[PDB]
Amino acid sequence: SGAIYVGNYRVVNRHLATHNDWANLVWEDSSRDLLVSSTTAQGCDTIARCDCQTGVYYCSSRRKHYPVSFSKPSLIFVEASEYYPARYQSHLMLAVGHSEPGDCGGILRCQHGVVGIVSTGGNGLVGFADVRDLLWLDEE
Ligand SMILES: O=C(NCCc1cocn1)N1CCc2ccccc21
Ligand SMILES: [Zn+2]
Repeated sequence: SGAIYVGNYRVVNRHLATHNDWANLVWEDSSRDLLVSSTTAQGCDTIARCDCQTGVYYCSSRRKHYPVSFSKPSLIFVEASEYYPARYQSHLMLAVGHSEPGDCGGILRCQHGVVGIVSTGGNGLVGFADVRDLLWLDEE
């Protein structure tokens, strides 16, 4: 589990969104596994605006933050899980890093701020959903 809290937005994995998220929906995209809902309180996270390929992510199944090298956001075939059929997921970045289902939502960050959240993984893979192209998270 986990979310990004930037401005009056909450960014979560679409497959983990709650009824309150769907009832206060700003934007969602199944191909990216992302959903954004509105919040009453302002958040403290800042979004990175960059092309970094190194950063650190939080792994809840190890209670640890790990430094990783990750690929640029791309369209990658991901295997069936409880939440999506084997399909192509867009804006996804891969790294070698330990992963399990309850980790979705952990933040990946670089020197500039939050880069994305954990979404896919398996066999020493972990795939993040990028948010650096969503410039509107910084305003309104
Ligand atoms: O179950 C999921 N993610 C579900 C969301 C998803 C995105 O694309 C398809 N399903 N993951 C995330 C971490 C992990 C480690 C080992 C095995 C699976 C998984
Ligand atoms: Zn960066």
